Amino acid sequence: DDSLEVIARKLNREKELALEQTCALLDYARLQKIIEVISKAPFIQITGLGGSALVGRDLSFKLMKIGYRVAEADTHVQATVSQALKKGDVQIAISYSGSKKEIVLCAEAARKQGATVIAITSLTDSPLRRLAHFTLDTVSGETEWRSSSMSTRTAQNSVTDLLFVGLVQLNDVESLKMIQRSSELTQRLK
Amino acid sequence: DDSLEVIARKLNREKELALEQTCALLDYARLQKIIEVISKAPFIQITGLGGSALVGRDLSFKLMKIGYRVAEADTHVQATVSQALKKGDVQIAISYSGSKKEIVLCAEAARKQGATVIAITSLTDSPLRRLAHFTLDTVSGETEWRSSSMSTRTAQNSVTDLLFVGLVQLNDVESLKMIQRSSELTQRLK
Amino acid sequence: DDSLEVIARKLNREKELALEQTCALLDYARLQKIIEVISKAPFIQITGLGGSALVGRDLSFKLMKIGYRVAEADTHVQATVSQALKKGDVQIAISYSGSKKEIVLCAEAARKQGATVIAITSLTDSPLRRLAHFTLDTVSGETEWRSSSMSTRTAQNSVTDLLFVGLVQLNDVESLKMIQRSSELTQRLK
Amino acid sequence: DDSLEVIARKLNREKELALEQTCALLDYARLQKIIEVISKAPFIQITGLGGSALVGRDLSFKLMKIGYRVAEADTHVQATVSQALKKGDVQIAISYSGSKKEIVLCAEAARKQGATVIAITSLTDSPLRRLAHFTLDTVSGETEWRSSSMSTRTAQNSVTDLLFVGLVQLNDVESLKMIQRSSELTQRLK
Ligand SMILES: CC(=O)N[C@@H]1[C@@H](O)[C@H](O)[C@@H](COP(=O)(O)O)O[C@H]1O
Ligand SMILES: CC(=O)N[C@@H]1[C@@H](O)[C@H](O)[C@@H](COP(=O)(O)O)O[C@H]1O
Ligand SMILES: CC(=O)N[C@@H]1[C@@H](O)[C@H](O)[C@@H](COP(=O)(O)O)O[C@H]1O
Ligand SMILES: CC(=O)N[C@@H]1[C@@H](O)[C@H](O)[C@@H](COP(=O)(O)O)O[C@H]1O
Repeated sequence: DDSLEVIARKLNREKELALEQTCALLDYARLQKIIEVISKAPFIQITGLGGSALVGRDLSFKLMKIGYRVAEADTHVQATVSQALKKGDVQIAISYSGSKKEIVLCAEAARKQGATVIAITSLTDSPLRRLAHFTLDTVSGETEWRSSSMSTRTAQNSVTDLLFVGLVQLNDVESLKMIQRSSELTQRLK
Repeated sequence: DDSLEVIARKLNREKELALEQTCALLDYARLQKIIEVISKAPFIQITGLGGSALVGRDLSFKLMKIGYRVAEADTHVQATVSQALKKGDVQIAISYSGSKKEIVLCAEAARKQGATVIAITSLTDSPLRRLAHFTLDTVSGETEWRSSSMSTRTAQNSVTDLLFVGLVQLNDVESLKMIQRSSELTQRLK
Repeated sequence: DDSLEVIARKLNREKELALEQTCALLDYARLQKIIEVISKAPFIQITGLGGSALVGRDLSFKLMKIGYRVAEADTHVQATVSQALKKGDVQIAISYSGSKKEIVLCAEAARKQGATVIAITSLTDSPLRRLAHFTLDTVSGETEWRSSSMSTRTAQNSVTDLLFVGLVQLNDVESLKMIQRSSELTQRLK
Repeated sequence: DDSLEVIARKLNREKELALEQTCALLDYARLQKIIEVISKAPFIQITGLGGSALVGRDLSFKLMKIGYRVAEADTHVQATVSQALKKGDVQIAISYSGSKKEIVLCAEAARKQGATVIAITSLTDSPLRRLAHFTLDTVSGETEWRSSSMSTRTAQNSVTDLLFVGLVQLNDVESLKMIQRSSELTQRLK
């Protein structure tokens, strides 16, 4: 039986397991240090391709709203941003495989300029994991072929979402003020 | 206690409940009809803003890969696409509130041209729900303020992901061929 | 003297010469045939990177408004679209160098699927020019280093703009109706 | 006669006149002050919709390459960035009409936060011109209906291109270093 109800139930379980297996790997002490490193960044570049780029943009929209300076989709433009990073800036490199040439190149360029590279990647030995100062692991679990990318994205978002909440915690008043101003402005477009 | 471990556990539960409550509302017979309507569309426009736009782009990348003609982010460009739709085309309008003026306007324009409007929206009585030919419900559950948008996105993706798998089912051989050709091409960029 | 007034005068002359030298190469009989090929395309993909991608998006917004089905920035997504093109579809490949691996790969994939490839590229012997069924030449002229990309873009837009006007000519009534509907809709967002 | 050769000749003249009439309005002393204000900005947001957004992105890619921190297309995201600007940051608001509600709202929000607003807009009395600290004028000239948007874009790019060259002048060594690093990186993707 391959009914839509069976598919929905199986996919929700696949996503639950990706959330569980990804969370199980977290080093929470080290995650807090990563959050503080991001909070001090004068500029943050989030890199990625495909679904990983969308995960990165989803985080970027929230970071922008709460006041971070965040760099877009074009891989060659991304390379130009990476070479312009400076000491204290942060690159968040989102790549499940950790082996996309464009993302590896941007991580190499950012590190060479003295920026801090934080990789969000699968639990595998990749060029990106070898370049990053810190790596946060994303595990999709054993997925069915039709839903591999969706469960991967679920795992990736579980990490970026936690980064966002941790950043809100460090600057709660300003975050609340900026959320309120943002809501007031967009409500004027109704 | 507001430790990162507590936050992660609570957020994963919030997401599990959003998946559960969204799936519980599905009419699976009607979902199959919606999937078949999409499968016959000569052109599909996916509309949305903010996080809903990212959910839509995530679905769009997968639909493009398996051969669908899919329309981008600019709300005024979206309006120009909506007025150019024709009978048989489909608009998938993704808006949790269902009350963003730009999205409502695009749905009105698409319907006027004879296109089919499928809304993906919260369980509320909105202008978008009143304009759509079919509505699929997305329920975030009762969320904490720091994670409301993330659990909403989880619920939205649960619906779009099911649409994707249902579309693969209807054209499995061609979908597999296109996935293979796509993988071969992108591997050449390694 | 490197005053802003001198810079502005020199840049305007550089752009005038790029328009002139690009127009001088046009084969107008062959351009009309290219326009008719585009007008018959059930689906059009416009590929490019960097500034060439922006030139392509500028054309795409206008084509969408007048009713064409047009495919975005992600180079790996572009590859997935190219492999899904069919006989009768058109790829407009915009690349000044004609040697960006991603664009060459997409042109190869489109041609393999039977689609028609129209290259918009510099007057040089490139892999893209060798793959295209038709090539339209864009000449920047001899540019100063600070403005090379701007004069290149001016030349590229001179070709795409002519394609747009030629397409309006072939379907003038429908184009006017769609422009009016588009204007009416966007004015409602004022 | 409405041949493609006649169209091309007329469009090139229309563009030449837009460059001429836009340049004729420049106050070069005030332009130099605007360039210096931009050069000191810790963060620059470029706003716009439609073709104006593409003009802004074209400038943004160049500014990013030479080291500026630059904010994207979503109008509601743009609003969230505008409310997060600070004293010393710059908003470059590109809108020919100067009356798009989204752009006016972002300019109001940026000014309220103490940021400097530079408008690039038509020679008309608009809400945006009334909000901006500095306005640079873009004149399309008297255009034919089929090419109004293209000549407008030509005029807009003439202003942004001059801003870019002026910024290169103020930091020539660093600009050259960053151009070289950028070229070396992207050549590795060949
Ligand atoms: C046809 C294909 O496989 N496209 C893939 C796409 O699915 C994938 O999301 C993207 C990014 O991958 P990553 O997370 O860096 O490992 O890389 C593209 O190449
Ligand atoms: C500052 C704010 O509230 N921005 C919101 C953004 O969070 C939200 O994702 C976007 C779309 O909303 P919808 O799903 O259509 O109800 O609408 C914007 O206005
Ligand atoms: C640092 C650099 O050179 N970036 C370039 C960018 O300027 C250029 O617009 C883009 C596309 O080039 P093309 O028109 O295909 O020859 O390719 C990037 O690599
Ligand atoms: C159907 C239509 O008119 N779309 C327009 C588009 O052509 C235009 O580029 C965009 C921005 O205008 P602006 O430069 O701010 O005056 O505003 C949209 O509404």
